[PDB]
Order: sequence, then structure tokens, then C-alpha cells
Amino acid sequence: GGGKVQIINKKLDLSNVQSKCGSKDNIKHVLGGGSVQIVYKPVDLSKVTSKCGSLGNIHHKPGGGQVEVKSEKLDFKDRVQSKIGSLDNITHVPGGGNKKIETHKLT
Amino acid sequence: GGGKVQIINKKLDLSNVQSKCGSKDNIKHVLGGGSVQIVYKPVDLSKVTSKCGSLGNIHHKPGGGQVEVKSEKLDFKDRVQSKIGSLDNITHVPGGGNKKIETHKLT
Amino acid sequence: GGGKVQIINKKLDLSNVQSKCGSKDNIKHVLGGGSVQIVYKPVDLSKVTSKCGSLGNIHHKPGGGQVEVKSEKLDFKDRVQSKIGSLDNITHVPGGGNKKIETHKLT
Repeated sequence: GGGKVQIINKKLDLSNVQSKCGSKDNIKHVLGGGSVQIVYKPVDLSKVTSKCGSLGNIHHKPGGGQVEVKSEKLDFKDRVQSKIGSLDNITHVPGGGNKKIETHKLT
Repeated sequence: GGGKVQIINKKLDLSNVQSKCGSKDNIKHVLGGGSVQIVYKPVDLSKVTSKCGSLGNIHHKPGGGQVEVKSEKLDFKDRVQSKIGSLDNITHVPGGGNKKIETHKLT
Repeated sequence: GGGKVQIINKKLDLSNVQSKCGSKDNIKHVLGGGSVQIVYKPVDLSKVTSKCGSLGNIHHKPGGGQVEVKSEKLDFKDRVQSKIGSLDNITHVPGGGNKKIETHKLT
């Protein structure tokens, strides 16, 4: 019907939508924003088997992982100006819905 | 019906949509934004078997991984200006919906 | 019906859409934005077998991987100006919907 003005400003957003879905529909394992996920799952299956013999000393000292994530600066110096004159629904106005705008910006 | 004005400003966004989906439809394993995912899953299956013999010392010291991710600066100095005069739905106006605009910007 | 104005400004975005999909339709393993994914999955299956003999010392010290990702600067100094005069739906106006615009920019 009437006039619309839509301004949308998004930065680091994440949406996940499931509309009118049937069966076993899924949205999994999503990272958005400045997100960080770290999965540290080393598996050690090293085996030492000795049978009917001599074995010396065992020094089982595996290294661990190092993981480093760094983020230094986020700055949102954002402006949204929206200057609208009018959204007027004039209806059934005999004799007139006349507009007069006068502007004098002197400097 | 009436006039529309749509301004959309997106930067680092992530959307995932499933509309009118049937069965076993999926959206998996998505990274957006300035996202970081680190999966550290080393598997060690190194085996030492000795049978009917001599074996010396064992020094099982595998190195670990190093992972480094760095991000230094995000700056959003963004402007959106939207200057609209009018979105007027004049209807059924005998005698007139006359507009007069007068602007005097003197400097 | 009425006039439309659509301005879209996107930078580093990621969309994934599944509309009217049937069965087992999937969107997997997507990276967007300035995203970083690091999968560290070395597999060690090195084996040492000795039978009916002598073996000395074992020094199993494999090196780990090094992974380095660096990003230095993101700057969004972006402008969107949208200057629209009018989106007027005049209808059923006997005698006239006359417009008069007068502009005097003196400097």
C-alpha cells in the first residue's frame, strides 16, 4: 500500500534458517563472526611388544601441539544517515492536499 | 503498491537457508566472517615388535605440530547516506495534489 | 506497482541456499570471508619388526609440521550515497498533480 524505506546494515552476522522443512534436514558445524574453534584430539596408539627376549628402557615422551590464534583490533566507526521528507498517504481529498516547501540555508 | 527504497549494506556475513526442503538435506561445515578453525588430530600408530631376540633402548619422542593464525586490524569506517524527498501516495484528489519545492542554499 | 530503488553493497559475504530441494541434497565444506581452516592430521604407521636377532637403540623423533597464516589489515572506508527526488504514485487526480521544483545553489 504505502511507501516503504528499508535500510539494512549488517557487519559480522550469522543467520541459519530452516523454513517449511521436511525430515532430517539439518544445519551443522557453522562458524561465523570472527569465531575461533580449536579441536585438539591427538590419538596415540603407539605400542611396544616384547616376547621371549630382552628390551631396554623406554622413554615415551611425545611432544604436545601448540596452537595460537590472535586477533588485534575491531573498530566500528560506522554511520547511517537516513533523511526522508514525507511518506504521506493522501486519499479522498477534494480541494487538494497541496504541499509547499520553502528552505533558505544561508551561511 | 507504493514506492519502495531498499538499501542493503553487508560486510562479513554468513547466511544459510533451507526453504521448502524435502528429506536429509543438509548444510554442513561452513566457515564465514573472519573465522578460524583448527583441527589438530594427529594419529600415532608406530609399533615396535621384538620376538626371540634382544632390543636396546627406545626413545619415542615425536615432535608436536605448531599452528599460528594471526589477524591484525579490522576497521569499519563506513557511511550510508540516503536522502529521499517523498514517497506520497496521492489518490482521489480532485482540484489537485500540487507540490511546490523552493530551495535557496546560499554560501 | 510503484517505483523501486534497490542498492545492494556486499563485501566479504557468504550465502548458502537450498530452495525446493528434494532428497540428500547438501552444501558441505564451504569457506568464505577471510576465513582460515587448518587441518593437522598426520598419520604415523612406521613399524620396526625384529625376529630371532639383535637390534640396537631406536630414536623415533619425527618432526612436527609448522603452519603459519597471517593477515595484516582490513579497512572499510566505504560510502553509499543515494539521493532520490520522489516516488509519488498520483492517481485519480482531476485538475492535476503538478510539480514545481526550484533550486538556487549560489556559492
